[PDB]
Amino acid sequence: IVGGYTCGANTVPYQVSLNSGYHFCGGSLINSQWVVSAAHCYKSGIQVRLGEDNINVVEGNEQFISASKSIVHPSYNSNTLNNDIMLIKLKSAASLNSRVASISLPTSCASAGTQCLISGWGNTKSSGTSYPDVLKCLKAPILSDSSCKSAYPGQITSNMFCAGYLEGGKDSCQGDSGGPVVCSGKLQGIVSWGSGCAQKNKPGVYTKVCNYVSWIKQTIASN
Ligand SMILES: [Ca+2]
Ligand SMILES: [Mg+2]
Repeated sequence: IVGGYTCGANTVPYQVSLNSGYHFCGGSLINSQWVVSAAHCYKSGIQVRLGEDNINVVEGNEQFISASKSIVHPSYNSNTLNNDIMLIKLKSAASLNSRVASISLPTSCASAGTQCLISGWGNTKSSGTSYPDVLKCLKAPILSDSSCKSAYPGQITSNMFCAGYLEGGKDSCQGDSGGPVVCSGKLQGIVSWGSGCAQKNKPGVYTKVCNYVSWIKQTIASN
């Protein structure tokens, strides 16, 4: 996350870190047995780490549970990143408490202008590499589809929305992929892609979760 702030330990209780010997993506807990992340974060051998703040220090509120199965969207396209969403089932149900909580799925899509909270352990430099150990947060508004499409001509589908600052300076970055974009108490986006990080006129692009609620509900109830 570039131009963000330190969230504070466990203030984003639904934030998950996907680990395959090291943190490689973020995710969101939707209920005790399931996590949603980005399909491009797919890997075999994932351990889900809940209740984290510093990912290099066991501070006492973590739960490390292995994934029993992963389901990438039936229409995910790795070339355009369209339908960039995946579901991960935990081998054991997590114990929800103050530090580990699930996030609600949206009943409707959010409007441009709505402020959201984006979080993750990704790079914090637009030009450079600095990986933080504690969770960083960023408040950013959803941008109009028109400013999103002018930034990325012929690359935005109805399953994506842009959030950020066209002036640049604040944005999600690598290591933040798969993490949450929460607006008004609902999970509305998933950190998907962008052009560099925090560049001018290059906002981040997010998977638009409101278009996948029936698929999520159906899939988790049948697995
Ligand atoms: Ca830790
Ligand atoms: Mg993240």
